Amino acid sequence: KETAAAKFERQHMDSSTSAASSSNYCNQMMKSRNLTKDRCKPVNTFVHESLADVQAVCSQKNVACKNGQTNCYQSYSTMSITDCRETGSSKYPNCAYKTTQANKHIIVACEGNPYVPVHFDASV
Ligand SMILES: O=c1ccn([C@@H]2O[C@H](COP(=O)(O)OP(=O)(O)OP(=O)(O)OP(=O)(O)OP(=O)(O)O)[C@@H](O)[C@H]2O)c(=O)[nH]1
Ligand SMILES: O=c1ccn([C@@H]2O[C@H](COP(=O)(O)OP(=O)(O)OP(=O)(O)OP(=O)(O)OP(=O)(O)O)[C@@H](O)[C@H]2O)c(=O)[nH]1
Repeated sequence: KETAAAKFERQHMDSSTSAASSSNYCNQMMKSRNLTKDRCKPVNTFVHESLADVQAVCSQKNVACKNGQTNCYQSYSTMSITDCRETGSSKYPNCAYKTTQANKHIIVACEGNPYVPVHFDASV
């Protein structure tokens, strides 16, 4: 299986790099994190901060989730992130992405005891 918290780490955590510097980043990362296995996941964000810093967002600014649930949290500080967006050239299983780097506040949904990120909602 996979816990929701572990799935969030696989899909959205990349503390190893400070920022997307390779235009290849998303093509490589979407594949290696298994987000192109059964389909090209259309949009996905990787966060370039420590796991502790991202987990800490679960105690920061409570905001509504896009789906209407109330368990979303916005980071007080901007964080370094990389948005990966599927191109038009992209046809599964050769999924192609544009790599966009930005510094933005992240919004995650949190659940559980301990209370940890389980879903990436948005960046603002
Ligand atoms: O920044 C993001 C957003 C999403 N995700 C991931 O993608 C999965 C679906 O998330 P969505 O259900 O939200 O698919 P979207 O395309 O984001 O939303 P729509 O376009 O339908 O409506 P909008 O035009 O309002 O969206 P926008 O213009 O960006 O505000 C989600 O589970 C995350 O893993 C992410 O990692 N980083
Ligand atoms: O606003 C929200 C949204 C969700 N949740 C909860 O957060 C948990 C994981 O949410 P998801 O289970 O839906 O996982 P997501 O990160 O959301 O994005 P996707 O599943 O689309 O990516 P894939 O389906 O492609 O996964 P894969 O192909 O295996 O790599 C779940 O318990 C929700 O109830 C939440 O509390 N507030």
